[PDB]
Amino acid sequence: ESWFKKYWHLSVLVIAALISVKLRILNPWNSVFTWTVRLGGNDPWYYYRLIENTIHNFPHRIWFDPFTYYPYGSYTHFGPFLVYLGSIAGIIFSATSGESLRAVLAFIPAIGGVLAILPVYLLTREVFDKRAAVIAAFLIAIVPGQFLQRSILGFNDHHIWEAFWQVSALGTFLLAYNRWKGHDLSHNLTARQMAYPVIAGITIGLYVLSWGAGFIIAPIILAFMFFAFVLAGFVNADRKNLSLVAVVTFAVSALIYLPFAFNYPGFSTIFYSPFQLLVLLGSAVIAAAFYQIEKWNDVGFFERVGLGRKGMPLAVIVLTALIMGLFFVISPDFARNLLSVVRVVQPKGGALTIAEVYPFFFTHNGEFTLTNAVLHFGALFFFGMAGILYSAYRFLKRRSFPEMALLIWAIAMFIALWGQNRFAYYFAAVSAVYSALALSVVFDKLHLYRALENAIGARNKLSYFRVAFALLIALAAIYPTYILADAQSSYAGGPNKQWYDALTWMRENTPDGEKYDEYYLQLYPTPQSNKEPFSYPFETYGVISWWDYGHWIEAVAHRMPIANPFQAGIGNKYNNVPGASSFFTAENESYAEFVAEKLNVKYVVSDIEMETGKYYAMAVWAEGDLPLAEKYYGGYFYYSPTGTFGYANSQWDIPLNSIIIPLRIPSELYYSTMEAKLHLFDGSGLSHYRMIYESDYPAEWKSYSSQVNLNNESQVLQTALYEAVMRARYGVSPTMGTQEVLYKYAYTQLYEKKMGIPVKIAPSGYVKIFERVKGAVVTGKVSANVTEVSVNATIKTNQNRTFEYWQTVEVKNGTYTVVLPYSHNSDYPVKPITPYHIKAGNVVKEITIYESQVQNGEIIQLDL
Ligand SMILES: [Mn+2]
Repeated sequence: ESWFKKYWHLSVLVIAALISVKLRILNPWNSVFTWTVRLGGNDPWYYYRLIENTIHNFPHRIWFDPFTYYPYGSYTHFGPFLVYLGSIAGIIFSATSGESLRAVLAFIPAIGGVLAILPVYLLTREVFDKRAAVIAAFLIAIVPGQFLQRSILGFNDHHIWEAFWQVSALGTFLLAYNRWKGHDLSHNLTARQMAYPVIAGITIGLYVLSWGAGFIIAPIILAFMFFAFVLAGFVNADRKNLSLVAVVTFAVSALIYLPFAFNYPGFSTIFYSPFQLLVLLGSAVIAAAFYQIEKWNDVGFFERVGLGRKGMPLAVIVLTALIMGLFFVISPDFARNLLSVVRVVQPKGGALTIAEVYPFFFTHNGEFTLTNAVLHFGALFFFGMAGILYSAYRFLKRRSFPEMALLIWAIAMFIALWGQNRFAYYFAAVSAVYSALALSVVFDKLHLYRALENAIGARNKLSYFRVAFALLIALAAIYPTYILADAQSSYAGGPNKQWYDALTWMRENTPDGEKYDEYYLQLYPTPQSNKEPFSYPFETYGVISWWDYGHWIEAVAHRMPIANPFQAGIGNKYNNVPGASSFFTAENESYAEFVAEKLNVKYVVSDIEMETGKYYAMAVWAEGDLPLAEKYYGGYFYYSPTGTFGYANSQWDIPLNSIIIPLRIPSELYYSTMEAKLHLFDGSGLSHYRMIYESDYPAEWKSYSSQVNLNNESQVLQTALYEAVMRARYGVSPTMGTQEVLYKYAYTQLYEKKMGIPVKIAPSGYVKIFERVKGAVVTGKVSANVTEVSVNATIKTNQNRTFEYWQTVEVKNGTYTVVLPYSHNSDYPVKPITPYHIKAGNVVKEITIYESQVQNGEIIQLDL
């Protein structure tokens, strides 16, 4: 004494900050800074593109990226706030690219998470008191879920800054109301008390300057005033000052958003358009409108004209029935855009999956559960909700304004939370703030503060018995939350070493390698439209793969992806739009080529996820609906009571007591699709596609081969099945590596004909890359008569792995005509180690083609 006081309420913050640093920075550290600076997720990799570019052309940033969504290019909705900030931090730290720049950016979100303590404290202090604000500031440092996972080290996305500035906005706003509250003109603003509404304005503008839909904060604040007016006889507030701090706030923000408000041709809620500029500027006038109504109410306007107690309420109703009712006149657009947020146009979709849009509190299909709330908010959700239900009584009793506004804010975020899993990170602060209020009561009425006060060092009349329970309760709110958090912050996302190495390879092993690096940094102009292919300054080629890996390919390999994580370039079959879905799920080879030529596809990257688990999604996207995607899959594997290899065509034929395998064995159509031909058969039975790179074996299988030979099918089928069942005793599906072996195994024992493009039974590479090629046409007269010409060759990968390439042609008019993709003297690490041993009848030759024919499609003649 007196220390700790008033450093006690300051120490805990520092304690909380250090806990955040422990979670955000220390825990994932070894997973972020590994073989390279490993930015997690997909989104944060795009900023590594946007920052690196904006660094080169400071202080100007791009607003259209023709590098992705090949060959159309997609607009960038990623806000200028992080882009500039990430670039500002980039140049200051004297690092402008590569692993030197990623290392700097990795800290940006973590800092945001630790710094997120302040605005929560400020917000909580303004609607409640300083003792509850402390707890909220502490709980915010340990709240898990998306709010933690997207504030971790290396995950440089714009999500953490949404919540930060949002909470900053509400807090600073309510701060502005509180400092003005009561003080009439002209005490306010007068320089000193102008900072509060101005700062609030800066906060809001900053929010929208980081997230396009940030304008949604505007009606929320309008919603505050709305209920503040219509309940004038039920709730007390300085509506004069409320309106005055509102009109200033929106104006400043609009003034701040203005220089960034014309980066999109037309109105939009996502891209930086003058739409958002309208919402702020509008609400400012709407705010200023509330002023005159109140000042009119002062001199009893609604009392003179005979309206009574319900004068101003019904007045505002109409005045809000109008304005935001005449907005439907000119020009919507606008009205149709504001409605677009409200009118939640679900069900998806779909084509959705998706992963996010699935509602919180509703499993996946489709019961009710709180498991999502637990895994994302720990104990803070249940203390949070309970904290709200209490706050919804303090307002029914004391009827305070800022407590109501916090409730409204809490209501909205829950509504948004209820709709889709995507928006968990907006409810973290809600759960943190309201749990504090819950605990703050528990602490006060179960004494605790006495001791504390009378611990050091007074004398109060307390019960030590209550104090213990108050501590036991705090434990129940802090332990499982932190435990969850400590476990979720221990792993960092991002591409695996199979993907990074393979992409760094493509970076420095593909044509025009110097052109891209030069185009990767050029400040692109902003096209009025982008439905047309982009006019490229050189001979650009496109890389195709599932849209998940669009950002990785662009940021790491420095090439042009057909599809990006913006859900663009996916395409479909139900309308034949050339995309990734219509490509990998293509039935024949011609359809694949149809799409490929439509998009100037040159390289194709496939992985084991696309071969297995993610394939279903590609089918749904392509087909357009889940019932249509069912035909790609068939029956299940099973092992009877006797323990025997089993496959049942129907879900009926499954023996009783038989233990199944949680894995849907694909149908015949699947093996007759591009994704399987490419990955499962390693580019066999194909005319225009040759393999050029292979990642290492999928994780565990490399660890498997520490005591198992890979070519020995009997020694690989053993452990494959062995794992497949030992895991199947539990509810878990086998490893993706093992998922591949079974797909091979099923194919051979089932859908493979007498010899329909056969294959081996062995694990492959996690990531594979193929080059689209014309192919050396090989024609000539047969040995009349004969029916088929079967060409085969042994092919070695860059992992010492060796499969077999095949192709068989229909002989018509005595002249066969085969197209061969692989070449011999290529500088690609995947070269065939044997010549094409062709055969037509009992007569057989042996050709040896080179790239000058293969890539140029030179016709070579061969008779027999
Ligand atoms: Mn994101």
